[PDB]
Amino acid sequence: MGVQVETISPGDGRTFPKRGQTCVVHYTGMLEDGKKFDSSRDRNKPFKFMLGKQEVIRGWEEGVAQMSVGQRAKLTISPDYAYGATGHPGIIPPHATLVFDVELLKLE
Repeated sequence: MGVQVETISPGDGRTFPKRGQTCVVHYTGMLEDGKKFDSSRDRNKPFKFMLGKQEVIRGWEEGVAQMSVGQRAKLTISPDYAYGATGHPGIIPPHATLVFDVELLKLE
């Protein structure tokens, strides 16, 4: 599968990220069992990336683009849209489905 987007709290419902814009997010990343492996919130610094530059996993590129500014949403991302068969040594196991809690704070 690809990425599933499930709403947590609504955004403005009008402003969606376009290619080339910088997305400013807080996020928490968990394995399928629920284990947290990464979180911008624990660092108390929002994470920024530019849509369309493949700075993030494909599930983020296609999933965050479906969110409106101010929305919090749950992205469930299959391995093909994530770290794949390889995963990430000691962080993300092979063939892992990941769950991201993502809040799109603003676009720059």
